[PDB]
Amino acid sequence: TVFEELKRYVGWGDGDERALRSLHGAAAPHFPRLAEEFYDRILGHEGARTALVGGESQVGHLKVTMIAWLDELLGGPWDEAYWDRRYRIGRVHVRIGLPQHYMFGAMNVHRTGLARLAYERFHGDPPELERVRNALGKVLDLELAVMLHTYR
Amino acid sequence: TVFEELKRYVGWGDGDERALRSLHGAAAPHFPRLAEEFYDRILGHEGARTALVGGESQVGHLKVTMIAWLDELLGGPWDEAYWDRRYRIGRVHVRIGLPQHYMFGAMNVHRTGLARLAYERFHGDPPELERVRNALGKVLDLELAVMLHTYR
Ligand code: HEM
Ligand code: HEM
Ligand SMILES: [C-]#N
Ligand SMILES: [C-]#N
Ligand SMILES: [Cl-]
Repeated sequence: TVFEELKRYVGWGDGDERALRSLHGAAAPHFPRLAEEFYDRILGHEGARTALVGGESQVGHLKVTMIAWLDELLGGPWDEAYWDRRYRIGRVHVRIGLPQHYMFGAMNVHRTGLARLAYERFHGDPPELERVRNALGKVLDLELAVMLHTYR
Repeated sequence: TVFEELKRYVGWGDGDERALRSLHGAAAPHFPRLAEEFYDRILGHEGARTALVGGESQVGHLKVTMIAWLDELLGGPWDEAYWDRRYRIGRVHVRIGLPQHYMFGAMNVHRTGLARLAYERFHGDPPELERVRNALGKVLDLELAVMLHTYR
């Protein structure tokens, strides 16, 4: 019952779902750049770069799937079907033997870029920036929770 | 070496340490409120609440160590001794049999309250808010990384 238990813990509601869909509007034009920053960080890092051995075409294909990951992250819905898909995504990284600690590093790159886009779009309406900032934190902490469940 | 590999991944530097120290002075007066918010979430959650059956003194003592936990989070330093203390804290929770996913729910409560406090203090200086918000996301993500290393 992991996503169900944590939605309750963090106070997930319709309000968070609206806020993320508002953020999708602002962020989606920038998904290619966020994917770019994400693989740049992996390819810049001595330990993490050893996970990516398929070459020039592999990063191109992973950028395509990361763009779709982002699009689902912000657009939803965030029902059982969505979270079961996130479980399988966790298991993929488990099966390639990626060390779990890299998942927190990688999610931090998305967290930082997405927090920046949110500020840039919503700073003029502080109460909507707060709703959007709060939802973003929740969805990213639940993604980490679900992906790290698969490592157990 | 979770802390050291991951610190390079997220770009942890002297500037993150300065941003968090700057927030400390603003946020410290609110640590009692944050601690209250943290415990009220545990007590309102059907699964998590059963870990607090040691009475009003158990909750009172946990509040004290949580205010110390927050003071260290934002005050530092973030050295080998710090991160060793964080491993030990992680192990406490493994030892008492707390489901690992609750660590993500609980951390989200602090992330939400601390992100509001950073905005409140730094929103008249958007480049400083940027540094503080980035440092806060990093430190919480590293904390989760170390905590969940202990659950392996
Ligand atoms: C926020 C963190 C991450 C997310 C959201 C993420 C997401 C994804 C997604 C959606 C897929 C496609 C799975 C499928 O085919 O359906 C995937 C595959 C993959 N990811 Fe990640 N990933 C993350 C972290 C990492 C990291 C840190 C690395 C390496 C440093 C990595 C390397 C890979 C590789 C190599 C594959 C392909 C595996 C294979 O097909 O053999 N990922 N990831
Ligand atoms: C961000 C998440 C959390 C942090 C930072 C945190 C921090 C701490 C700290 C610093 C201690 C003190 C260890 C010591 O006395 O040396 C502790 C103990 C404890 N925590 Fe947490 N904690 C978290 C999540 C949780 C959750 C979700 C629960 C329960 C639902 C919980 C229940 C406890 C209990 C029962 C103890 C005391 C165990 C004993 O009697 O020895 N904590 N925590
Ligand atoms: C992972 N791409
Ligand atoms: C745990 N307090
Ligand atoms: Cl903000």
